[PDB]
Order: sequence, then structure tokens, then C-alpha cells
Amino acid sequence: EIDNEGVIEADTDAPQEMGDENAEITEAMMDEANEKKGAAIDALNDGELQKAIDLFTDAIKLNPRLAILYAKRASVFVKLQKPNAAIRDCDRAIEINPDSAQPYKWRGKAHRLLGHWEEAARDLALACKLDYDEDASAMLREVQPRAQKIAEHRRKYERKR
Repeated sequence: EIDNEGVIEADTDAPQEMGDENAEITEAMMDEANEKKGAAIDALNDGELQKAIDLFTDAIKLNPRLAILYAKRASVFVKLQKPNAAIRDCDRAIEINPDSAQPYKWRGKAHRLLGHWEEAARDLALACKLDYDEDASAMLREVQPRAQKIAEHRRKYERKR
């Protein structure tokens, strides 16, 4: 008996626009993506989450090798209850800088939204050791016994199987 509270329906959209991972990023471009970054936060404080996503995407296309632009867009994406698109962003952030804690914080929420108990118990616990937050901790403590219970069930099964 597993408590599926807070668990929603997986987003079934086309991949959001990523960058050109292998593109030349110039001084101008680098400036031009920074101003967009600032504006996309201005929208995020103010609550216009979709204007944030467009302004993060507009930055990502000019500076596709900046891990924060992917950590922060997936910050928004979780709010719009879009975990796969979050995960998509997060996976791109780590692949750049795995030393950054945010990509594991959000990707762990994304997994929590989808009901991936274990997947979530890792990433959160990992972000808690990379850069502790009370928001990550509280989430982890919530997921823990779920992810435990599921993993304990997974054994007893795969053992017979």
C-alpha cells in the first residue's frame, strides 16, 4: 500500500528548445544571454512563469553551456507541473556541471511529482550534501520511507523472479 499523494500525470509534450551544445558562444552572445537571464528572474519573482521559460530559452540559445540556465528553467518547469521537461533540463545541467546542487534539487522534485520514489530519494539526498536546503531536506524526509518501502518490495520480488 503506497501513498500516491502529490503524484500527477506525466507531461507529453515535444522537447523544449535546447541549445546548440557545440556552438560558438561570443562575448556579445554571452552578454546577450545574461540580460535575458536577469529578465527571466524578473518574471519569476513577479510570477509570470511562462515568460520566464521563454526568457530562459532565449538565453539558452545564446549561451547553451551555462548550467544555471538549465537549473533555473527546470526550476520553473516543476511549478508548471512539467517533470519530464524539468528532468530534460536537469540532465543537461549536470552533463555540464555535476558539482552544482540545484540540478539535483529540482530533478528530485520532478521525480517526486512523477512518483519515482527511489529516483527522487537519491537526487534530493545528493543535493542535500552538495548544498543543503530546508526545502530539499523536507522533501527528502517525505520521500525516504516511500523509496525505502518500494526498494524493499523490489528485492523480495526480484529475488523470487
